[PDB]
Amino acid sequence: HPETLVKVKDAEDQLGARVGYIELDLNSGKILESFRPEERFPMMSTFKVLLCGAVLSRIDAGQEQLGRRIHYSQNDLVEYSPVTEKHLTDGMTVRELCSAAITMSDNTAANLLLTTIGGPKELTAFLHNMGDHVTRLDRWEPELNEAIPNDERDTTMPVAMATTLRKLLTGELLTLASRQQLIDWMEADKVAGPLLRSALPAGWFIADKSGAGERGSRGIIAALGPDGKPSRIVVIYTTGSQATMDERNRQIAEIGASLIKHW
Repeated sequence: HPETLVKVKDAEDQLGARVGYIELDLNSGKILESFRPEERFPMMSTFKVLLCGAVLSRIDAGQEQLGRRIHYSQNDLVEYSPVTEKHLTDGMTVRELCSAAITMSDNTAANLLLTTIGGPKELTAFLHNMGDHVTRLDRWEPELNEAIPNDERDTTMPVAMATTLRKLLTGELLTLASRQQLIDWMEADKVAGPLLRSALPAGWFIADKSGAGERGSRGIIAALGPDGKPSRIVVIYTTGSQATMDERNRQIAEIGASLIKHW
């Protein structure tokens, strides 16, 4: 609805920075509304959904197992690792590391899963093969959150990320048991409370993943809908603001409120 675009322009005024937005129909793939849809923004932790999408494809092909245990040491720990730092003695399984990376945004869990698939270059190759020639991962955690002006490393576009998430959740690429496992991890997200979930009505469904980084970067990807089922995808990114985290969280929640009011 054009009234949601009045609110997106007002968030750019308030934050003094660019905002990229798209609303996509899940069944047909039709673009319902957009603002800067083909400009590049840093992905930050929203890449962790794509990483566990690639791990599940290897599991379907018989090349990896959910129950395999990974051992690591204190030398591997980087900043913001709330789950992995509590399990140094006995390690964690592939299932437990994808749960930590998506529901808690754990940074060491994502670096350990990147090593098992062959690094940034192999995730970008997996994306290219399913038709996404735009999204690219180049570095490991925490450097991928730098957000240097005009740099193309570790970036996506709103329309590229939205059509890749539709394919991962409804297409023939993963088996039905694996698509549902990825949806279950996103539904159990624990760290995105002040963003779209604060505007959601009773009875509605949401599965999502947030991200934050340097130079005011903040973003969210989501599948949501009435009566307990998903029916649209929403992607929102911003970078360059000098405002506080609470001021960035509030403008994303108010774009969410408009979108719901005009559904």
